[PDB]
Amino acid sequence: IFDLVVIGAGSGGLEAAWNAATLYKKRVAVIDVQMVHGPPFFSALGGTCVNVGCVPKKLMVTGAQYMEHLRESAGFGWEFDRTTLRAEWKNLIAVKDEAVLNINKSYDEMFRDTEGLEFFLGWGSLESKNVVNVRESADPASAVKERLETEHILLASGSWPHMPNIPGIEHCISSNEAFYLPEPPRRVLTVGGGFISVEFAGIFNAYKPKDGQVTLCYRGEMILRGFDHTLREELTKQLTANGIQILTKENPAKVELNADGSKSVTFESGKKMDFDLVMMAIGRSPRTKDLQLQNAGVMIKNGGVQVDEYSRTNVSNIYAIGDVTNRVMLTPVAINEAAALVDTVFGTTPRKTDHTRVASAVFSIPPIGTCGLIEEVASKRYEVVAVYLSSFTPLMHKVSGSKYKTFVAKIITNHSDGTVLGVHLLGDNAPEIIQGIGICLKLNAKISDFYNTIGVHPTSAEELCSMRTPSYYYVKGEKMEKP
Amino acid sequence: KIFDLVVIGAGSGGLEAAWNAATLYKKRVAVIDVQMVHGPPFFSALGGTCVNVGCVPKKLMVTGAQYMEHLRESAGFGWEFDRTTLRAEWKNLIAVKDEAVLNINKSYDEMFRDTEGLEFFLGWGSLESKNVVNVRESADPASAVKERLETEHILLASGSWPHMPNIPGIEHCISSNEAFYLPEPPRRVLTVGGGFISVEFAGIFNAYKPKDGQVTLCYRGEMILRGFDHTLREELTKQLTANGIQILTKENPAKVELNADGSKSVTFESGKKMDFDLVMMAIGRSPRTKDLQLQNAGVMIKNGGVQVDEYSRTNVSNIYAIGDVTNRVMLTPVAINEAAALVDTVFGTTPRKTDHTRVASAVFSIPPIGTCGLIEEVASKRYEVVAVYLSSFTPLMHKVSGSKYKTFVAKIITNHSDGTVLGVHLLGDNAPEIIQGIGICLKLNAKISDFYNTIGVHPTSAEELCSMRTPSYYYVKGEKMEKP
Ligand SMILES: Cc1cc2nc3c(=O)[nH]c(=O)nc-3n(C[C@H](O)[C@H](O)[C@H](O)COP(=O)(O)OP(=O)(O)OC[C@H]3O[C@@H](n4cnc5c(N)ncnc54)[C@H](O)[C@@H]3O)c2cc1C
Ligand SMILES: Cc1cc2nc3c(=O)[nH]c(=O)nc-3n(C[C@H](O)[C@H](O)[C@H](O)COP(=O)(O)OP(=O)(O)OC[C@H]3O[C@@H](n4cnc5c(N)ncnc54)[C@H](O)[C@@H]3O)c2cc1C
Ligand SMILES: *CCN(CCCl)CCC[C@H](C)/N=c1/c2ccc(Cl)cc2[nH]c2ccc(OC)cc12
Ligand SMILES: *CCN(CCCl)CCC[C@H](C)/N=c1/c2ccc(Cl)cc2[nH]c2ccc(OC)cc12
Ligand SMILES: *CCN(CC*)CCC[C@H](C)/N=c1\c2ccc(Cl)cc2[nH]c2ccc(OC)cc12
Ligand SMILES: *CCN(CC*)CCC[C@H](C)/N=c1\c2ccc(Cl)cc2[nH]c2ccc(OC)cc12
Repeated sequence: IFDLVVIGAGSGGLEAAWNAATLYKKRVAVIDVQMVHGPPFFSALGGTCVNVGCVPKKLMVTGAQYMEHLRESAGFGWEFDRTTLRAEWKNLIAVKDEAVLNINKSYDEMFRDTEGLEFFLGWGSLESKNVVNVRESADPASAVKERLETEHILLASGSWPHMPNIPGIEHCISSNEAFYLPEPPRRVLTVGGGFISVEFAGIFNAYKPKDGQVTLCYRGEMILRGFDHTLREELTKQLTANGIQILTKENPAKVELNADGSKSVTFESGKKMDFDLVMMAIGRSPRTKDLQLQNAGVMIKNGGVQVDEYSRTNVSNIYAIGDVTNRVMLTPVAINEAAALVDTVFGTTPRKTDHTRVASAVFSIPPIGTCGLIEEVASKRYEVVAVYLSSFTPLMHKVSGSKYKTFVAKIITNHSDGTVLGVHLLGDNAPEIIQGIGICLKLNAKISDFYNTIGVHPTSAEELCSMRTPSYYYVKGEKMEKP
Repeated sequence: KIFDLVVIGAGSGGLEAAWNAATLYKKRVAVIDVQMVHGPPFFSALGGTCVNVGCVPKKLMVTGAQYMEHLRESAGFGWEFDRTTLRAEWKNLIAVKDEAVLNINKSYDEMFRDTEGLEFFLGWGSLESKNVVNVRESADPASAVKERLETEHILLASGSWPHMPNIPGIEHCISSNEAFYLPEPPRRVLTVGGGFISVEFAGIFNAYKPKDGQVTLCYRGEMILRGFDHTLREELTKQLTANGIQILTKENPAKVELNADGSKSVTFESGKKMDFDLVMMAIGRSPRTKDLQLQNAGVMIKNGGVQVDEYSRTNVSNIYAIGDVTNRVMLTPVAINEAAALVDTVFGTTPRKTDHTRVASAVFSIPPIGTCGLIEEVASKRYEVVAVYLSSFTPLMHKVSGSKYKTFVAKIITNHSDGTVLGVHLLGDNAPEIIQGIGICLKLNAKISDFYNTIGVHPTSAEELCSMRTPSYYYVKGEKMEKP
């Protein structure tokens, strides 16, 4: 009774549905647990990107950024009664919710006006390799409310925050709750070295009350593992200078709820500290358990649904795309996988996604933009690697008072042929700059293609077109220099 | 010939050429300029237009003008303060602008000291013969020689200057030069010109204008920004308008009179009459050739500028010309490039020229514009089949910031026959930054599919560029077609 059934109406899911019903005229059934955003399930029609990810965080970071402009405006002749300055977390949340709602709504209207596309509210799971059930709850015992029969099934259940098993985790929240806080914490602790943690620390630091304080902790050596070491270093000094406290090598042992309502946190090191909020952002895991995978023999690899380059599971006719497959957890990748999938299944040509050289950003303050390999991986796959590095304080920061705001541009190449392996930036507008550069690496651009390009002046980006001599090299993993 | 090279002008092209000749080629270089530090009376100095009355100062100033937007839009995200206490101190802006510029002028001087084979000469430069350059105390060829320089090669890099039209009253008007030194922001100002200088300054004035100030922009043609994509010209016009700037198209000043209160009365050919406290003319720049005494060497002048060939050579051996003076592409980076190419061509093993095609550039208007390649109108005349891909949207933040008129426009033009990208034009915040990597793309002969097969960075405005798959319309032998 259905060609395709997607479990999850997220970015991948919707993309796969839409495409199937429009370019292939297939009867598509789509399942999600909520129509509009917010608790109790947080996610809804639209997925993480829409309800508790990309969209709302960008609105908030944009909000958090105003603290910089309002401070920096002074250096260019802008005055006002700074003592009357206050941030209304409630407004932020209020507008955030309207915006999200309008999108949940817009999505609903979509199913209406689209033929062959039907939406089904409830939890979905596999009965058999061709039977998908919509129940009223995550409990496989709860009441079936629909029994869908189909030839093809696509899994797109996304991921979910991972809460560690430490005593008192019940006193902490994940990123989900954070988008609904009724008031901004005075003292907040964000746990995690990753983007989510970093981004939120930026947000909380801006809308924090009078003697508020944001503390970020990580179990490792320095934040943002997996990113260029120069950015991790620079980002830490900048976040620090903005008044954010970063604890490295610290890992929460237990959280206890004091009488005033505060939370006492005890770190394995023995340190004790109080906080009004404890946000855990240590990881996201594919949401597989509730799918009853066993009822069809679909394999699971590292918590996620195993697939092959074509997004196919081990059971013909059962495909998986997105966060659920644990490859690259970025919205655009999901959307891209879905389209490739759909073509490969109901079209004339099989097509897969290129998970390499994907540009991405971190919306911290200041932000980061990146594409390709970090040196440390590069020197392991190539014998001769050249590193081009640039660091400078943009003019505007010279005059805005934010002298600590250094812009960092780093280019990494395979010295044998000039090919560009990775470009990493730190500084205002980075996310925006990295995009075309993403196209550059798909075109196998080489360093000379950059420096032979005429710069746009004056801009930060033009730095990328003026790096001609490497600062250092890696010869079979060893660091060398030119005498 | 006590000098290998003599550069007249210490701007972007000249400095780059000087530096490269003395450092990579160990040549004795002489460089001349009329002032060491910015400001009146000559405005330009060591550093050139980019440093003293161009790129640098205009970016600082536009940067300042943007705060008006952020200050207004902050309200949308929960930022409150006593808006009635809000004021702009033009004098502060000018104060920090001067310190920044001064520091660079100083950094430049120091460079001449620490660099061997590089010598700086203060004064007006001119040719005596094809191998003799004179430094005089004034622009007048009669003034006192203060130095006689013999050399084997001469580089002309005098740049351009504002062009004041010969209309009655021009003496009551000013140019972009004086604008950087205004002691007070005009209450009613009129900027004359449709170009970038006029548009960029309109936004500056509009942000630091007093209480019931008013900025008026007039252009004699149909719509601002001639030479740029029609969609951007239209959009930009609505957006400037919605911010309180008044734009008069099809108006052409006839005369300016100085009233007794000190205001300036402006009479347009059309007969209209309006009063202003400031009249800024920004109708163009001309290569500075007259004071060089080109005749003493036979160097040819084409359209107001020094004639040169692809290798930047004049008609007289050993006399080269790079930069604004040659009237090709008046951008800082183009000048810098021509100089390096020139220097390699003359004192190096290999001849090299600059590619004046596909050069990215921007207009620091509010919002700004970023562009690269051909505009449809020119495309449809060189190619039989042209596809125009067009996107328009109000970014998320502008939905919530209260600036709903700030639409983002992305436009991609291609040669439909093979998919090659001919031009990319953007309008919206951060466009200038977005266009750069895009400039690299067209140097690599990218094609529309290379864009859309790229995974986007989300969420950002730039990502739109990677998601335009179907053309909105085409140009078939200049006619506009569409798919039924
Ligand atoms: C705080 C945060 C910020 C982020 N910011 C960015 C960013 O700036 N840029 C970026 O590229 N990425 C960002 N991401 C990641 C990006 O959102 C994800 O990579 C992407 O949404 C994954 O999409 P998906 O379709 O695979 O999953 P989803 O959008 O996660 O969709 C999964 C859907 O499945 C539903 N579902 C679950 N199981 C069932 C079931 N059994 N029955 C019915 N429905 C079910 C869920 O309710 C959900 O709606 C962010 C993520 C987070 C958490
Ligand atoms: C208001 C404004 C804004 C601009 N903004 C930008 C921008 O944002 N981006 C961009 O790319 N471009 C911009 N430009 C243009 C850019 O500044 C020029 O294209 C570039 O400076 C030209 O460099 P040049 O070396 O050829 O000229 P210059 O820097 O103009 O050098 C000419 C020098 O020669 C000296 N000179 C003149 N004749 C003599 C003589 N006879 N003897 C001795 N010395 C002499 C002068 O004093 C001057 O310092 C802008 C221009 C203006 C006017
Ligand atoms: C997470 C934010 N979105 C990205 C740009 Cl819309 C959602 C992506 C999912 C998928 C691409 N959805 C859409 C939608 C969904 C719903 C409506 Cl009402 C309109 C949409 N328009 C889209 C336009 C272009 C897309 O390609 C990236 C995707 C769209
Ligand atoms: C107009 C703004 N500048 C561009 C980047 Cl510095 C001036 C460009 C002119 C020429 C390229 N000059 C320089 C200088 C000049 C003086 C000093 Cl003290 C340092 C410079 N450093 C440069 C570094 C890199 C350049 O390549 C674009 C140019 C430089
Ligand atoms: C009433 C009709 N609309 C709702 C208001 C339906 C929404 C249609 C838009 C066009 N949706 C999508 C897309 C449009 C255009 C392109 Cl090129 C791609 C595209 N992809 C998706 C993918 C998923 C999806 O689900 C919401 C919608 C669209
Ligand atoms: C005391 C030594 N310095 C002054 C403080 C001299 C300035 C040297 C810098 C490096 N100047 C220039 C350049 C540096 C590096 C590169 Cl790769 C290029 C380069 N080009 C130019 C061109 C012109 C110029 O004149 C000011 C300087 C530099």
